Amino acid sequence: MFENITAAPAKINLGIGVYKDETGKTPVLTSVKKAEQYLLENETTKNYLGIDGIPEFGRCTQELLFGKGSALINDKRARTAQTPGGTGALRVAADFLAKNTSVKRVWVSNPSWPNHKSVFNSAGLEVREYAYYDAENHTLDFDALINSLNEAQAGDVVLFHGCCHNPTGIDPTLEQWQTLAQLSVEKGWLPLFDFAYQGFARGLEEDAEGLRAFAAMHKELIVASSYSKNFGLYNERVGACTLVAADSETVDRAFSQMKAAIRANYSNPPAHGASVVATILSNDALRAIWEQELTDMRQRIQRMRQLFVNTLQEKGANRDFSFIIKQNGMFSFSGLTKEQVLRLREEFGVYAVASGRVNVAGMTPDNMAPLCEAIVAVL
Amino acid sequence: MFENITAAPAKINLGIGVYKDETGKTPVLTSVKKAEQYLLENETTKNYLGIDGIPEFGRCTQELLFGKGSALINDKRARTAQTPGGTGALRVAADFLAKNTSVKRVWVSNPSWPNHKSVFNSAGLEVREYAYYDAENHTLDFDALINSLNEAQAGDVVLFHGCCHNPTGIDPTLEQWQTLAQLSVEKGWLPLFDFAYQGFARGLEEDAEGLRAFAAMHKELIVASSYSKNFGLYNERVGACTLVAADSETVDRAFSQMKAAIRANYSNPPAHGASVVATILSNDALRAIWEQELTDMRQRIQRMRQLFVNTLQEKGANRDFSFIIKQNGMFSFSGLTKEQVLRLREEFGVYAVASGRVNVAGMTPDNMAPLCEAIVAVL
Ligand SMILES: Cc1ncc(COP(=O)(O)O)c(CNc2csc(C(=O)O)c2)c1O
Ligand SMILES: Cc1ncc(COP(=O)(O)O)c(CNc2csc(C(=O)O)c2)c1O
Repeated sequence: MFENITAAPAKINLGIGVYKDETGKTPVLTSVKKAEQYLLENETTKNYLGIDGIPEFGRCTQELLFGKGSALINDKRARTAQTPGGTGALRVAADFLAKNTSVKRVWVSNPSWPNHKSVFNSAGLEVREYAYYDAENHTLDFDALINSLNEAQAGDVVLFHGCCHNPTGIDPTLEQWQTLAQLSVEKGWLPLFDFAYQGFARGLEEDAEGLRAFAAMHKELIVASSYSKNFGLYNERVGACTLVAADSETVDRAFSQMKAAIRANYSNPPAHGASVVATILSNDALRAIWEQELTDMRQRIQRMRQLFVNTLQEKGANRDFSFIIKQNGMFSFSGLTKEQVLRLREEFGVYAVASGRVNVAGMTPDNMAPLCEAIVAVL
Repeated sequence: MFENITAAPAKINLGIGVYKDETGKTPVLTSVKKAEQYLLENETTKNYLGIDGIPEFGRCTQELLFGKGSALINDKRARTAQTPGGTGALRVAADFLAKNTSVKRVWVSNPSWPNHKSVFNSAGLEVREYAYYDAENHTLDFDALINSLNEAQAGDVVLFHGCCHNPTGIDPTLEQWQTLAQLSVEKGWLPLFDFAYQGFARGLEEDAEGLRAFAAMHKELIVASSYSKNFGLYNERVGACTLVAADSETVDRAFSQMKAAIRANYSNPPAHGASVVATILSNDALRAIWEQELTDMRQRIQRMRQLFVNTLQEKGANRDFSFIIKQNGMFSFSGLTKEQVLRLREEFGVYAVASGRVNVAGMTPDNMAPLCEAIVAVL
């Protein structure tokens, strides 16, 4: 059966995918440790969660996404399933859409996270790309984006990164999100928000502005969110798939099929990480400690963005890198070519992805001068 | 998009799906609590696991399945991916097979766990049923099983419950497993073992006899195993998908595509529960405490089987229920009809599934007399 299977395709780490602190560690957040000790002391069973996971986790997720007092929440228009990470939320969404709707195609930005194509194709959905990145101004090529998406038909899904676009760190402005929201309603797209970095651009509420501008205009949308980065809970697989429909009767009926797609995949979701999140978000004291830890991560990344720009200038780059200051989250394109990236790895032991994307959170005050010296050497 | 979606289809609890102790609780195992405290004290990161999860978890899983010193292990013929439960292992297997092989059909016993059909159909695989249960002798209808499976073509998958068949509690004898192993090689079936109850029939090693008789005869097989019940880790989603091929080069190449199927589903697996299992299995002291807790569960179930038979006789059933003593694991068919089960629920508040399957682990010395009185009333 297996004998002819084809194999699947495939000093400083800026090619890393997680946050690192100033010491180069990815420690467990203190709010998380305190929550884990509470769970150790208080859990009395590991009995299965429901298919959609812990109710409090869903409520706290919808409040983070839509805002407390949102009409979507008051009108009971949203249902949330706790999932194994943001990736599990995207796959549950894809399997739900493939089996229960006429969707055939999902539009993803060029560039995006490479796993988007794999997830949607796994569910039998085609992936099409829309333009996104203006590499001369290192900005959002909004006109190209809109022009690309005019090829999208009514009933196609359009995927939007909610904030901290991966890999570019370039997000729509609020006004651009409002223009996209209007266009999406006019063209009949189903928005799918991928929200893996809430809190890493400007703040929890600010980072949800774009999603909330869409939610104000749409009857229907799906959000695949992740707590991997903003709780430092990567390996516990903590995410959510939130389905929104015009009204409670419709969302409840549609969500029953989302639960069927979960049941046929992994049955019900892993409790530990989500219970940590629910414990933190629903407790005033733990939530305050966590919100500050997230602010500390967001601010450290901003300090590294500024220190990277300043240091490249001090090391004689003689090139404008100011675009780095304005970009959001852990990732940016450095503007280096694939061969410069290869040179950086081979000659200097500095590791980035071939696109030139770097994880700014991999930078520290200690490793900045050698990193920048290496980059200047390959310009 | 969603407005026309069709909804998905759907005193004493013997309809429960988990183990209960003599007090009717499903507590966290003590070995698990001790392991969780060790993890709280010692984890310094939640950084992502590899796609296939924790290496020690895979090694300890292969030793439980195949035996320490197995040729399959020595020859590096098996690769294990940690998965979100037994269900996640079955879905990873199904998606791997659908995308990478000629498999179109999986043969499942009639009866089985109802979620088997959902999982395989989700991956685009057809499910066919083979005969299994002789309801007059309350035994394995071996001749019917073999006759059914003669319709299976070379290259079809045949699913076997490794022990504690769900729902019947009726397992092949060793000699029957050896006959099936031989037949499977002759007919070109790919065996898929579903092993959710190792340790609940006779013992860890005894319960793997059938799988090991298959492994001795086959170049290729897949095992989807679960630690939900034997570690009481239901909601932490702890299972494994083990791929076996003729040799290391082949299994490694095939496993690369199994990892691709995981990456497109949930990316990488949840650490907490699997790390508990690896911590317990790789430590002599914790493993001894856990093995005794499992023996205690297995023995309590056997005591309930005996007490149920004896009590039905004392309460005047006047019918042979001795078959219950010989069946394995938490489940048995009581032999009650769907209407007797409905009567039991409505008139007596005793809850079983419509097939008449009961969870013997839901029985306690305290609830046995009323339960048996209720059953006698509906005969
Ligand atoms: C846009 C987007 N979508 C989905 C995901 C998946 O998140 P988790 O499944 O890890 O929660 C992520 C985060 N997953 C991820 C891990 S490393 C990485 C990278 O781009 O390096 C990405 C993301 O950035
Ligand atoms: C034969 C078989 N295959 C797969 C599974 C899935 O196990 P987990 O996904 O819960 O680990 C199980 C256990 N899942 C399960 C939970 S309740 C239940 C039942 O039949 O009541 C079954 C099983 O018995």
